[PDB]
Amino acid sequence: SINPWILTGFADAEGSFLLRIRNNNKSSVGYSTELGFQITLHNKDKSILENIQSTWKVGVIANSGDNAVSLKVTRFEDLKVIIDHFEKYPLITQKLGDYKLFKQAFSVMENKEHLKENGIKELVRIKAKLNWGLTDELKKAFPENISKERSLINKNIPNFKWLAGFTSGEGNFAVNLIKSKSKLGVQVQLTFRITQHIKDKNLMNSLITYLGCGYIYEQNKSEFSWLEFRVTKFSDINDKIIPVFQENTLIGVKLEDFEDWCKVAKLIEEKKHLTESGLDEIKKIKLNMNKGR
DNA sequence: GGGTTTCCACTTATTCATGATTTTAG
DNA sequence: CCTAAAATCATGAATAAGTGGAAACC
Ligand SMILES: [Ca+2]
Ligand SMILES: [Ca+2]
Ligand SMILES: [Ca+2]
Ligand SMILES: [Ca+2]
Ligand SMILES: [Ca+2]
Ligand SMILES: [Ca+2]
Ligand SMILES: [Ca+2]
Ligand SMILES: [Ca+2]
Repeated sequence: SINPWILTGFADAEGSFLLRIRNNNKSSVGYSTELGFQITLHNKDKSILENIQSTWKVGVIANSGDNAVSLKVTRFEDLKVIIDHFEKYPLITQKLGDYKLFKQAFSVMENKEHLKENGIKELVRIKAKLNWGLTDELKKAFPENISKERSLINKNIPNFKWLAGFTSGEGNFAVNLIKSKSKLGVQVQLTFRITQHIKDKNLMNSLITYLGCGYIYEQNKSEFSWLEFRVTKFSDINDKIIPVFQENTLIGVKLEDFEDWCKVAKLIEEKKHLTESGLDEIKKIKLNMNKGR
């Protein structure tokens, strides 16, 4: 049964809130609604979704395309369990803003106001601020006054369990083999990396101070920008990053990556990475990790 | 019921994870 | 020389979010 703060950190990484406002000829107001929370993962991490479903006793699990599986929670009574969790263990990325809109929509629907014109109008004003906002259709049907503005979230990491859940979503453990003018000709470097859209720069920057190490890099692709928190200094990896996740367990197959990674850190601690046999073992491990991803 | 809810198959854009080479520090 | 640390450059798909259709009641 997943620790609740690990669960929240994982939801910050992998969850999404949904609000559907659909044309419906059989609905009294011309529209039907659906509200919910979902996580979509690669099929290999299905057991996480089964563990969440069992931990919360809500949601349905289905294939999502050919390589992924989703846990989707939209049964209205199930949504109270979502609210109860995130009231006690609140999200800390910009997704908390989407949670706040989700709660506002939930309140409209709890009052059955979504079955009247004005409740539909209120849900449209809510949806305009949520995720990608109103569709063209909805913007057509509701050209009224609809601001897309909402407040920025600016929160710090609450604890290391949140961090373990978030890293189980967004983190990467890698062995970097660097062509080198070394005696062996290859430098072994361990890297820990977490990637996130630039909208959560404050949270990412706080990783530096929270963990006591690492750097932030920015990267572009056309208009699309993201940040990466990175650690490669071995003493920081060995004395700060590895202990954190030894005491705050990762979930999903990334746990296996972390375990292999630690095997290499052990070799480096003993200076075995400077030996031909140590280097060859490290190569085997890296091949095992990289193979499966 | 029949208006509403909930589920299930499936799609899409892009934010992730991932992979590598080059350079600098010491 | 030698090794560690940091910087730069890259890319495909798991995500992050969403859509079409309809069974299933209450
Ligand atoms: Ca994410
Ligand atoms: Ca159920
Ligand atoms: Ca992930
Ligand atoms: Ca993710
Ligand atoms: Ca691979
Ligand atoms: Ca599109
Ligand atoms: Ca890698
Ligand atoms: Ca996902």
